[PDB]
Amino acid sequence: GSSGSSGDMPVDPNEPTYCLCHQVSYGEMIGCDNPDCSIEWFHFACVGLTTKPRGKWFCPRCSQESGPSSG
Ligand SMILES: [Zn+2]
Ligand SMILES: [Zn+2]
Repeated sequence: GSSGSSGDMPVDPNEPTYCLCHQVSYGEMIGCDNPDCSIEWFHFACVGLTTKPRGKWFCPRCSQESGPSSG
């Protein structure tokens, strides 16, 4: 069979992964505005988000793109 380590168990095919955490759906999450983004899902605590931002939101993995982005 298979033992169920009490301490800490590794990932599982139970559910698909989205956020970099490489974990299943959990906690507060958001949807990346970028239509190209494959994940389009990240955890708040991870995306330094305290509340649900109104309008559009771009993950910290897309916005940081090498382009004409000047400031
Ligand atoms: Zn995460
Ligand atoms: Zn994104």
